Amino acid sequence: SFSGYLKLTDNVYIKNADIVEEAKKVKPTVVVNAANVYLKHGGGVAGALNKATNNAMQVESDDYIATNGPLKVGGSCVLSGHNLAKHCLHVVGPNVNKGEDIQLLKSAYENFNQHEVLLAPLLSAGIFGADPIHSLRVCVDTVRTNVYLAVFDKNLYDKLVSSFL
Ligand SMILES: Cc1c(NS(C)(=O)=O)c(=O)n(-c2ccccc2)n1C
Repeated sequence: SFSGYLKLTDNVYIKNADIVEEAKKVKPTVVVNAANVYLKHGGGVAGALNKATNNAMQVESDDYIATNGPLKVGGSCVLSGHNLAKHCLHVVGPNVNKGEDIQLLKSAYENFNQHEVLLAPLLSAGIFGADPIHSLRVCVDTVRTNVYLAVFDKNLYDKLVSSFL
């Protein structure tokens, strides 16, 4: 199972870890991807998860978009986890660098409540431009299921833990 996580609340845990390396090690039922509406996994967590699947995640995602059209900002879809997890929950948090409504971050985290346990990144953090401290706050106040957060940056991990209310 998950190891080396710091407990933040009854259901939220956090670790300074590369989510691809965590997924390969644990092979969770659900790994969350920090997706965009087009499921174009170019950079950040999405690019790293896709590269770990040898681009199979992108091929599957392009078929999904060809059939269904784009996701909504705040929305999600369940696809295969390939070699990383049983499933990948592609969740679209607002990209504040694209002027998307940060209030949609709570809607994005609500998708996690449809799964008993997830390995996840902080939504809208990193290249999505939101304040990661705010993202962790929204996570703990929204998600009721068991979420294991993998925060790649050590310095951000320390700041998140030391400032956690
Ligand atoms: C690598 C990285 C982030 N991704 S993460 C959540 O995997 O550590 C993240 O959110 N960043 C950041 C740090 C300070 C303030 C705002 C954002 N950094 C630099």
